[PDB]
Amino acid sequence: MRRGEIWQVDLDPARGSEANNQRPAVVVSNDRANATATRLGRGVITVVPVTSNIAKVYPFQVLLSATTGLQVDCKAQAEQIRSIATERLLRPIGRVSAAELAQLDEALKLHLDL
Amino acid sequence: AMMRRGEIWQVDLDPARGSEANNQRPAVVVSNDRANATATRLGRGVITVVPVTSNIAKVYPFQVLLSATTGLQVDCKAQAEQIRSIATERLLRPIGRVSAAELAQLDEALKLHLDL
RNA sequence: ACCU
Repeated sequence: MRRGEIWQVDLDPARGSEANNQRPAVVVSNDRANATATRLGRGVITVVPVTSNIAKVYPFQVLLSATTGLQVDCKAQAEQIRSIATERLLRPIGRVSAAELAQLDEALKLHLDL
Repeated sequence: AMMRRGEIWQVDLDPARGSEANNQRPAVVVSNDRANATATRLGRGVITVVPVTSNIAKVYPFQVLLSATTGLQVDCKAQAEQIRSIATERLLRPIGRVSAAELAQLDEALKLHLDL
């Protein structure tokens, strides 16, 4: 997996307002860590869960447009950031645009006070 | 009980799969204090933490050595690569607080891990 | 999904 790619991930079981079920997520961990996790068969990668509920788009969230990829308009929730074992990766879906990824970088900086 | 950035809490990470950090262990709050304040006020929602381990054999650039001289009983390292948002109900107990210097390091460790 |  690579940073910017959209993957179907298994987030269950989730507690409280943690994003649940099997849903798309954007890889945001750097590619050196991603490359290290793949071949070794261990380690974690970091992803940003995605939701179809787009009634509100907070500044720490990024609107993703449906393309081949996501079938409906969605928003990436940087506040839902989560490091997961690679075995949670189910399906490759596609990748966000460079514009969407650049926005996600800013959303992550904002959320993590970086 | 307000959780603040830089503070250390006993968090419940179970159940975990694969190489995911597990069990009930210390973690450093790294989400901004606006989100944090909102989370306590509403009694729900997610805040973001960085898990901590006592296995300090090697400290990677995306990891930060935390001195016991923290609330932590022994020397530990914060694993920015294990960062995850958690529901407030996973917050069990406040433990302590990292120094301003250690937190700055953690910010740098977060930037490196997340390519920011 | 829900909450922000």
